[PDB]
Amino acid sequence: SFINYSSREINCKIVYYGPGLCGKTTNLQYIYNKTAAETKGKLISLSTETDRTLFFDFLPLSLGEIRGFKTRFHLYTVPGQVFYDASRKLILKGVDGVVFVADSQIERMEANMESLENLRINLAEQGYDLNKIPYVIQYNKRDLPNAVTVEEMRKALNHRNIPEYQAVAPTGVGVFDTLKAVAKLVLTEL
Ligand SMILES: Nc1nc2c(ncn2[C@@H]2O[C@H](COP(=O)(O)OP(=O)(O)OP(O)(O)=S)[C@@H](O)[C@H]2O)c(=O)[nH]1
Ligand SMILES: [Mg+2]
Repeated sequence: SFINYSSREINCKIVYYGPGLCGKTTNLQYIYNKTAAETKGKLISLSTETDRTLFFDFLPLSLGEIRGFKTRFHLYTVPGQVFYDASRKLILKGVDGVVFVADSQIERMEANMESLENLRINLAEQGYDLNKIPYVIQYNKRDLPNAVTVEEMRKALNHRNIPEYQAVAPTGVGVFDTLKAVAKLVLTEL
């Protein structure tokens, strides 16, 4: 994290982790679209010609005030696709909370597994334990006809019972509720 007693502001880093085309940038775009122009910064998206995230998406939220503190939440999304691992692992610099965006398509349940595993590897290499970090999981793409059932998707991705939220990113369903969950967890009085 980062406290600023003299400035009276709190800064936290949240990272959306997930395989390719699983909806991280979509989460952030929807968030930016429905946030008052007063409490949000510009949405930066280091993307390629194809619209896939090339380094990261970054979105600040000058959100409300804690016990008088300013509170600023820094949303990040990684490149996700496999061959950008080099860059992906960099986004977890001073990560304070994680959101795992799982693609609920059946074809990409394997890639979901691989991406969660890459997540654990990269956090450990960064000096973080996935079970120790505040982290939430999202089951994106709940609008598809053959989207894997929520239960059978938890069995494969959520053995430890961390908060799960079903979402349809483009529409925004589940998006802000996911962000709220991650934020409430990140706010550590411990
Ligand atoms: N069917 C369905 N498609 C979705 C949903 N959310 C996002 N998509 C689509 O999937 C594609 C991937 O979205 P995108 O936002 O680029 O994912 P990403 O995680 O940022 O992809 P990357 O950065 O790892 S490469 C987009 O074309 C988007 O429209 C959803 O909830 N349901
Ligand atoms: Mg993206």
